[PDB]
Amino acid sequence: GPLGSYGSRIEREQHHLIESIEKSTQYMAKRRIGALISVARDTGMDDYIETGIPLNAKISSQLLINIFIPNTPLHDGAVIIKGNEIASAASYLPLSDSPFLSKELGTRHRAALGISEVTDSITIVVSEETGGISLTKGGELFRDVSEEELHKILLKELVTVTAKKPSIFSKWK
Ligand SMILES: CC(=O)Nc1nc(C)c(-c2csc(N)n2)s1
Ligand SMILES: [Cl-]
Ligand SMILES: [Cl-]
Ligand SMILES: [Cl-]
Ligand SMILES: [Cl-]
Ligand SMILES: [Cl-]
Ligand SMILES: [Cl-]
Ligand SMILES: [Cl-]
Ligand SMILES: [Cl-]
Ligand SMILES: [Cl-]
Repeated sequence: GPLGSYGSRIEREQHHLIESIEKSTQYMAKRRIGALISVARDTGMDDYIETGIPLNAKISSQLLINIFIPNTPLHDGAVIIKGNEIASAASYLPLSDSPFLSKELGTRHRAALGISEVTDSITIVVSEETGGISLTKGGELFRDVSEEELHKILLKELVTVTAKKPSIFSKWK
């Protein structure tokens, strides 16, 4: 239909971002494909975006999956989502030095914890070892969250708009 011809709607974008993370991480977890997706919020991720390959791409579960396929140019690092775009892939993030992080967790988890210690980003990790999905926020790790738990956290942290009249002009950034 005609809606979408002239712009996009922030709450549609936010729910689509959540759905894209949920579907891609489920797809990857079932197949034991590791992944690392960091969603920028109020704290900028711009410097870490610059360390990766720029994509500036529309968000989809399909593109997120294709990025993380092992042994490919884009898989070795973080995807960073900024606004309504996959900004970069194969980005560096700071590694946490915390001795509280379990030694059985790998670089993706330590990078997710590291970025969470210095930004307000929300970061999602898929373990290649177990398929467990984890999330970091504010220096804390939520390990092996269920699909229901992941859904509730993503809604609370990434949706900032309630049920209201749709408009391409809402909450401009
Ligand atoms: C200082 C430093 O190394 N930072 C890193 N960030 C990320 C996102 C990394 C990563 C994920 S998966 C892989 N092979 N490497 S390493
Ligand atoms: Cl429109
Ligand atoms: Cl839209
Ligand atoms: Cl898909
Ligand atoms: Cl498809
Ligand atoms: Cl580092
Ligand atoms: Cl892993
Ligand atoms: Cl297994
Ligand atoms: Cl589950
Ligand atoms: Cl309008």
